[PDB]
Amino acid sequence: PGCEVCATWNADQAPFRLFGNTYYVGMKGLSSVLVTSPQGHVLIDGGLPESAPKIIANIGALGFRIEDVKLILNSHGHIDHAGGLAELQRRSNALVAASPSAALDLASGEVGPDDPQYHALPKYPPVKDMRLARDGGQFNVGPVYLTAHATPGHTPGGLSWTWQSCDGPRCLNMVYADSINAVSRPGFKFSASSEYPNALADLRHSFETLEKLPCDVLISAHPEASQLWQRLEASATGGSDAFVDPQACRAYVAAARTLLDSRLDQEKQ
Ligand SMILES: [Zn+2]
Ligand SMILES: [Zn+2]
Ligand SMILES: [Zn+2]
Ligand SMILES: [Zn+2]
Repeated sequence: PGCEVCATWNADQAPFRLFGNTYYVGMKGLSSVLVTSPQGHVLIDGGLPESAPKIIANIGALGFRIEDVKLILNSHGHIDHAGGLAELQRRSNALVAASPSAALDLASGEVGPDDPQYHALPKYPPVKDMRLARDGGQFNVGPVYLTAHATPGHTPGGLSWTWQSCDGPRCLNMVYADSINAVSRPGFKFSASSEYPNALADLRHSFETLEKLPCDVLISAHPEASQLWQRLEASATGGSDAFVDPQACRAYVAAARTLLDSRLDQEKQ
């Protein structure tokens, strides 16, 4: 009874350092990112419910502990990013930060009628304790300071995150970009939803937001959308330079715009 899509998304990925105190601890098709400090760590996204043990194992393999995670951040409320959150919270006793809209999904373990994939995803374990992250909201664990950027469209509650990571004197701007791809259950119309009427305005404004972010190192919620595995392969002999590309967020938005244009053409004809 295996789901080939979930199986592919959740496939093992050996964890690795991206830049400075920023590490990848996710899976082949779903990102999770660890940002460390001696005062504890920040963890971004939780994958599917069955991703949580893999993320935890990956944190350990790097030489860190889930017990030292003091803040967990969410991108959006779909099961493939929020499903593992309840377990990660239990194992770390960390608070989870999410947008007001995503937090509604997390609290019930299922999305509402305004989600493009409402009625088309399984329920997942509800997240017990949360903090709301609004646009421009700043969060910290010791010296690592994260800023939330509202980037809805793929869901009404989409959030992207920025912070800086340093490898001594050189600092780079890190970006965890939420999904901004216009995909849905069949029959949903981004151009004509009565439950999510702001979908197009959201996507356009998110495109604007993401494309002008300071952006040295990009990790997308679905890693292949930022070519992470090509970049990782390059890093074997290339080093951290392989992950650095100041044009990455602009290219990410350009690709999403292209997808949206095609999608709107399909909805109209
Ligand atoms: Zn599935
Ligand atoms: Zn999603
Ligand atoms: Zn996803
Ligand atoms: Zn339905």
